Amino acid sequence: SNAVLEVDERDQDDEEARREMARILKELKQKHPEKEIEQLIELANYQVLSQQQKSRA
Repeated sequence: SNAVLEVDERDQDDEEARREMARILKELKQKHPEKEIEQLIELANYQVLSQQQKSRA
């Protein structure tokens, strides 16, 4: 028998996380030329923090 099992654990990668942050920053900088560097770092960190969310380390 093989038996099917499911895990409730998630893994994080440096290549997938770096490509995701580079896609949101390149799309807001090329589309929104009237936005400053302060508004780009505040909306980028607030979007990845609200989607993943951290309570305990």
